[PDB]
Amino acid sequence: GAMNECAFGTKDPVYLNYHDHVWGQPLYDSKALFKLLALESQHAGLSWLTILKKKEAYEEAFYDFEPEKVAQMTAQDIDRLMTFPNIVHHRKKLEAIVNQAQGYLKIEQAYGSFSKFLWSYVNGKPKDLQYEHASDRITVDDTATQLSKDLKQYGFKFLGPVTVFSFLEAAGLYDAHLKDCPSKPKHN
Ligand SMILES: Cn1cnc(N)c2ncnc1-2
Ligand SMILES: [Zn+2]
Repeated sequence: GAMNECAFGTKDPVYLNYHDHVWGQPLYDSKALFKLLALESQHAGLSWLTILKKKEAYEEAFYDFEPEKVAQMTAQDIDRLMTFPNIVHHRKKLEAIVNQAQGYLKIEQAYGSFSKFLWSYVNGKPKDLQYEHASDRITVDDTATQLSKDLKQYGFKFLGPVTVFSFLEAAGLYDAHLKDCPSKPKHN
C-alpha cells in the first residue's frame, strides 16, 4: 500500500522505524540536525540503508556527533578511524565530517543556533511537498542548491545540492511523505 510506496519498498524494521520516527519528522535540535547532515554526507556511492546501519559505529567514531569535540579531531584521529570497524573507510568522507563540525561552530557564532540558521531556509515551518506518488519525487531544488552553496563558505564538505535536498527531507524541513502514507506528519 501507501507505506510501501513511500518508504522505498522496504520491509526492514530498521528502515521502517527510521521512516516512521525520523524521516520527514520536523527536527529542531541543533546538534541532532548536525548529526543527520553529517550522515547524509557519507552516502555517495553507497545505499542509504547501508549508512543507516552504520549509525552506531559513526556515533562511537565521532563522539556522538558533538560538534565541539568533532571539530577538534586531528589527522592522527582520522588515521585511527581508517581502520575503525563499520564506518565508511573513505578518507575524504571522514575528513569532511570534521570540516562540517568546524562550519557548524562558525554558523553558531554568527547566528546563535544552527537550527535557527537552517529553519530560516523554509521560513521556520516544514514545507509540505504534497506528493501523491513516489514518481512525483524530485531529487534537488533551488532552496537545497542555495543551502549547499551557503554551507561551503563556512567550510562544509561533501554536501552538494542533491545531498542537501536529501537532508532537508530527512530532517523534516521538507515533508516528502506521500499523501496516504500512514507516517506522514500532520501540519499546521
Ligand atoms: C533513499 N533515502 C532515504 N532516506 C534518506 N535519508 C536518504 N538519503 C539519501 N537517500 C536517502
Ligand atoms: Zn512515508
